[PDB]
Amino acid sequence: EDPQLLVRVRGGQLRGIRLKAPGGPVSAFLGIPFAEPPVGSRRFMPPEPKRPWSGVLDATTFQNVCYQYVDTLYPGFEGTEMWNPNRELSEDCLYLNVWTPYPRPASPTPVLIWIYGGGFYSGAASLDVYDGRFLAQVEGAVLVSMNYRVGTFGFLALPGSREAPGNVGLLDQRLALQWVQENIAAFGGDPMSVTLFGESAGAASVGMHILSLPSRSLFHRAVLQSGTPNGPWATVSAGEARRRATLLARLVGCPNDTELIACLRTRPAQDLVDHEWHVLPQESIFRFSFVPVVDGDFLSDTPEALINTGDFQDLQVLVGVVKDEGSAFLVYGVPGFSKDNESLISRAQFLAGVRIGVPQASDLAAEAVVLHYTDWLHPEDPTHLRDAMSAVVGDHNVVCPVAQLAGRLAAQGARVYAYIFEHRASTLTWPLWMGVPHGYEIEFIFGLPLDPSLNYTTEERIFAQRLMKYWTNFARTGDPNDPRDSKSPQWPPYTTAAQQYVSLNLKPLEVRRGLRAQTCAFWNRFLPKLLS
Amino acid sequence: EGREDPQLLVRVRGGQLRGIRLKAPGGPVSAFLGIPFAEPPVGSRRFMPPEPKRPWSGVLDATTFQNVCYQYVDTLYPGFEGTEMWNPNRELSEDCLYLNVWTPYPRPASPTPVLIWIYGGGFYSGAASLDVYDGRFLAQVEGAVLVSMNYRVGTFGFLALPGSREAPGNVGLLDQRLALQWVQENIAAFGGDPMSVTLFGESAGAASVGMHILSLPSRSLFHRAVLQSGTPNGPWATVSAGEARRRATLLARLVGCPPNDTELIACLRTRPAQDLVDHEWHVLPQESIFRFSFVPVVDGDFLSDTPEALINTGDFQDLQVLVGVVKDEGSAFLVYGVPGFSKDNESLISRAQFLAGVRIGVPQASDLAAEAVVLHYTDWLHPEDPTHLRDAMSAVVGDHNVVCPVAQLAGRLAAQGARVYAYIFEHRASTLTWPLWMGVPHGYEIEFIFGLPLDPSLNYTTEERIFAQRLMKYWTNFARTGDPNDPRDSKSPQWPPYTTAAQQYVSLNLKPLEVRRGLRAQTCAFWNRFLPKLLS
Ligand SMILES: Nc1ccc2c(c1)c(-c1ccccc1)[n+](CCCCCCc1cn(CCNc3c4c(nc5ccccc35)CCCC4)nn1)c1cc(N)ccc21
Ligand SMILES: Nc1ccc2c(c1)c(-c1ccccc1)[n+](CCCCCCc1cn(CCNc3c4c(nc5ccccc35)CCCC4)nn1)c1cc(N)ccc21
Repeated sequence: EDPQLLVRVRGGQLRGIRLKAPGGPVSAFLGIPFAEPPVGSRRFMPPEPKRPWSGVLDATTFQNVCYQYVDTLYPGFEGTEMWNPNRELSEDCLYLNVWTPYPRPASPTPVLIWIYGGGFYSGAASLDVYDGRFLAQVEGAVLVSMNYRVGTFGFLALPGSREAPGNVGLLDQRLALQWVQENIAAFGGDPMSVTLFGESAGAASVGMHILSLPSRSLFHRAVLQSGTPNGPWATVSAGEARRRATLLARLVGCPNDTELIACLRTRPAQDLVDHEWHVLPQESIFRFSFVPVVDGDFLSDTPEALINTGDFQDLQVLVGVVKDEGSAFLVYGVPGFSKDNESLISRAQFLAGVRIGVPQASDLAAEAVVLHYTDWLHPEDPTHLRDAMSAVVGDHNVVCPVAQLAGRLAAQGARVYAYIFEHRASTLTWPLWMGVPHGYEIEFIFGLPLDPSLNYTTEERIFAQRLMKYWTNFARTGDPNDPRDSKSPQWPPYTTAAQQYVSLNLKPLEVRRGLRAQTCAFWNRFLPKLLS
Repeated sequence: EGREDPQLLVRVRGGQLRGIRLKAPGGPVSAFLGIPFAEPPVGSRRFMPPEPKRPWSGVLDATTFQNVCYQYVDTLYPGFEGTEMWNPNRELSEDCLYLNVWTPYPRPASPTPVLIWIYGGGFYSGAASLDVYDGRFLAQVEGAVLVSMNYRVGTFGFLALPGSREAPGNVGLLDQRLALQWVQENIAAFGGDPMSVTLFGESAGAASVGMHILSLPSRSLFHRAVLQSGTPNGPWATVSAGEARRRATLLARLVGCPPNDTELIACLRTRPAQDLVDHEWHVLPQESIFRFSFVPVVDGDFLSDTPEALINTGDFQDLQVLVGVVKDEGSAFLVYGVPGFSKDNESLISRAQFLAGVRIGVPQASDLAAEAVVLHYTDWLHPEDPTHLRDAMSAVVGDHNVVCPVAQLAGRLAAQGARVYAYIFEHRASTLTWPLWMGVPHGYEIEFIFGLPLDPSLNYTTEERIFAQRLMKYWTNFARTGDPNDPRDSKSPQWPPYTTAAQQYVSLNLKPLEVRRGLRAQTCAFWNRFLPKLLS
């Protein structure tokens, strides 16, 4: 019974487990409950704080994964399976994990809180790519990660009702945040230095905590990797949320809000998941059935509106994208694309993929996208049209929303650092043409190349150390730059004037200017006026 | 006769002519200047199609340039060489339908290819007697026979009340066609080969050449064509029948000829020439640049349909065309009514002035389309750089009016059977008096193609002299063979045809030919495939 593995938190006593990291032991406290299981009548409701417990709670394993759709596009394939649930599925899933140095840090350490992505319909804090181990052991960080409800469970909303007000998955997150504020001190963590970081839907989540006043006193810094609270996919309106909730209710046999939610609550979880794909208004990619809703409660107005008008002066933010944001979404319903062939495409296939990539586009709007993305020297080259189809999806959903977010925060007094991640993992099982797809920087930031038995190159081990240093340096100080190192070159702040960002690849830092500036101007400034 | 130089006495279908022996740097040339090719289009003939010149008696004197067709004399910058070199250099008169011929001295023993020049000036100005259109250098150095004609401009050439018999429109083009007929019948008397005639022209001259290509009765009058910085398609070279009727009618009112066509045209015919010129600007529907009041009309006769339609559905197999542009097509146009611009300062403008310019530069464009133009042309790293905005304003005008129509033209012609050669001219004359910011402006290749640098007394650099020799060879090789390349020469880089596949075109500057690919491809896709659909 190792005294280092015994913590007293507000709700009782905990037993963690000593884990092996390449360079030494870490303490891990996995599966800590932070909310009353949101089950039975509590489905679709705000989470409630976990009641105190007797004795000593076993916090040595990851707990169940929140109920969610399981991907079967390529059964057995590592490139998809690595994102699938690695624990039993259950509605009883509100548990968080904490990693700390062993021994318990002596003095107050910066806390990193991870919020996973998965399009608000999937994900878990227990996947191997979110292993806190290395950041704990190498960088001396306390690193926290929580589960939050996804799909219908987290985000089904009949806006303005009592029983399903929406945004509960975000509320789950906020509860984990309050838990950290209330308990982390006991692990050696520093509640006055909390850095949120997350990817894709996790980044939009972070974005939303930035944009929601009650969340603001629970953290000090934010990192948005490949996702934003603004943009076409991260939110729906109250009208549109009601529509889908109402259509789902119908689809599962449920005939007045109270009546509807009651009948929805009687339904086995898998019934809800069986019918969640079917509520989307159009054939599309990079659109998800149940996402945060603009309720006037959690989100007091649209993110677009909120980012345009907020005051961001005492706020530091790190944002960025991967080289090929859209490639991986193409194999999920764009005719012509597959991981098993080189996916070279006709022009007609391109116009079609654009209607699906930009579901809200009119004929003229779609024709503009097409005309903008065509290479007029090689206007019918199958390689370009493929790379362009990808680019359309990446730019429209991630890169240009990121550019806009970074723009507004800088303008309004936030301190912003931007990046583009351009290294393709050697261990990667997706085809070359996909490049560096959505999600594949995470293993590097988390430092998985430090585990020698994962067969990463020596170059990649070093790169991972550099990235761990940027993220944790940023957590300590709000500046990713190493405060005791020279030469560098330095990573400069993103500003609206200079628009400086850096590339994270195997080479040392290179400073560039303008994040797809011409193209984003099309997406952020033109198209809105067009489809109007 | 008796004591005259026997090389200068030539008979044509209308009678005897006496020419003049002129000194070119390298030797003498023969010139027959001011040959009448039409009945003077005065009095009751104003606005009417031209009638063939009636035979004269005796030996007509053809030693000097004749009158320049009635036109607006530029007064933007009085005394400034930059504008005055384009201004008329003979008396203004409605009696102006004359042409000029330069041939080697002595006239060549065997039939020589003929080059026919058609001046520009926005269809409202110009004269074949300007110093930069001097055929003596091409005549002496390349052994060419060169012809240039006056044709009516402004109201006199292009005022139309479409459907009427008294003012049918396009009569300026018909002047040009009549001179082409003249060349067919008469050019052999000078040693020219009527079976080998190449039209060339710049700006409106180019657009006119294009219209001869698209107008069937003109097709049997020439074999090859060169379009410099202008096209029949595009926003300025033609007007609908409706628009030309509105413009003729409005002008009539302005000069006190109120609204039946016959009565109106009759009253217009009583007006003094200068009152028509004093009022021709006032009929433009918007504040604008690169728009001219009386231009070719789409009449269902000379033009059987819009040039856009005719180039889309034309068969151009048996046709060779050389086409091209200068580096800075739009720059010179900015000083003619874009607030913020001038030749006497660096013309550094603001973002406000740019948006205002775009409205003027693209006058037919809705708010949404103007926004589109501005968004496309903004440099988003420096959306407020004065220098960049100035150069973008220039490019907006350049691309919309010349570069993208040329591209469009080269594209459609090549896809439909034409051998098309394409260029971009990048040399700024060392002698230019327009400010450096204007780059190589609209019109400033002409003096090189005509070989003015060979005149030692014109203060051109030695490099420029060589450059002009080169260009003269390209143009005449093209007249001679339909290929600008020299047969005997050997890389010495080749000029490849422009195709839809490769989109090849050469740079013309002091360095040897460099092949480039894509005549401003992305941006022109904007003007040619996007903007149309936004103004639907
Ligand atoms: N027959 C069905 C029934 C239900 C659903 C269906 C299909 C599909 C679907 C599968 C294949 C082709 C078309 C459609 N889908 C899939 C549509 C969702 C497509 C997004 C997949 C994706 C792709 N990426 C980028 C690549 N890397 C990742 C992943 C995955 N997750 C993550 C999470 C975080 C970061 C990265 C990452 C998951 C899958 C693959 C790659 N993220 N997410 C479902 C979705 C629902 N919301 C509801 C029900 C179902
Ligand atoms: N206050 C008045 C009264 C009447 C007219 C007015 C203004 C103008 C005008 C002058 C200054 C600023 C704005 C408007 N204008 C001028 C309108 C602008 C059109 C001329 C500008 C221009 C500019 N370029 C390019 C530069 N190189 C050339 C030129 C010119 N000619 C040629 C001919 C062929 C090739 C090149 C070339 C003539 C002028 C300067 C440069 N070509 N043409 C008139 C025109 C009419 N048809 C009738 C009346 C008047």
